[PDB]
Amino acid sequence: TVALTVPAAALLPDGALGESIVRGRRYLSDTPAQLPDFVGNGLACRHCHPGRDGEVGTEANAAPFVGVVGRFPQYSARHGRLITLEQRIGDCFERSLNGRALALDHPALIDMLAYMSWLSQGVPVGAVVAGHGIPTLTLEREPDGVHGEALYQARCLACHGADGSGTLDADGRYLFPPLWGPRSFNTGAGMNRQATAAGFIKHKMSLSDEEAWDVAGFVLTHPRPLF
Ligand code: HEC
Ligand code: HEC
Ligand SMILES: O=S([O-])[O-]
Repeated sequence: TVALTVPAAALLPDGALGESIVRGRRYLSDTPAQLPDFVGNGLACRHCHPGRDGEVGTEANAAPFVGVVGRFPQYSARHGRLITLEQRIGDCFERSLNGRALALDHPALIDMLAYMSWLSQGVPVGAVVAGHGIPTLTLEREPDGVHGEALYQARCLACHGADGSGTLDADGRYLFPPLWGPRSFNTGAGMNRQATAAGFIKHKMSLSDEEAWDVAGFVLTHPRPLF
């Protein structure tokens, strides 16, 4: 593997590419507001792909975009064939954002690609970046949603809400995003999978493996949009 490095925003190039990258960052950070025709819920890409200092997709073990462009095209079992990064992003819009895929030459899609390529600068094509993806967490027992509920009330509720509906900021963006219900990810999303949610929760928080497993279980007992 190669190390995860975040390029310096002050070294962004003048011109069309620099401008595109800046637009791309905003599409990823503010998706429902910027692309209402394509987003069906309250989630922005950054809600599962966080980054510090205004960037998106720069956190190890929270599916960073650093180095993602050199890993496509790649096989998808879902599609039964090779897919491009453009297509992967489309699946995210359809599942995680409960919406509609952007046309494969849509300027907003190309701006997102430009941003991801910027984050990937210096990464050799084919190389795997340390911290890529969301590492699954699987336990050898059923998740205990009763324990999970207690854990949720103690550790999660103050941000994500008694009803999982999250907390809106002053401008109507989710400060704390919804975990279930009609504004959350739909059943087709990767986050709807127990081991992926447990893994995400484990790495993005102070929780033991058993606690992340049980609280993920509790979260995923709830309704959400059907895909
Ligand atoms: C949580 C509900 C998510 C939201 C909202 C978005 N994404 Fe996502 N993404 C998510 C998971 C759990 C994964 C799998 C991680 C893994 O281990 O493979 C992904 C993956 C991607 C990828 C592929 C990453 C890789 O191959 O390394 C891309 C390019 C991606 N996601 C893009 C993306 C965009 C652009 C989003 C806003 C439209 C977006 N995702 C939202 C979980 C979630
Ligand atoms: C405020 C201090 C929070 C507490 C406590 C918890 N979460 Fe959270 N979560 C929070 C934010 C701001 C975000 C967006 C990503 C980011 O880090 O910037 C999240 C994201 C999630 C997600 C993915 C997004 C979604 O489904 O909407 C999940 C699945 C999630 N959080 C679960 C979760 C659980 C189970 C918690 C208790 C262990 C928990 N979070 C605490 C803010 C906060
Ligand atoms: O592509 S994910 O949202 O399943």
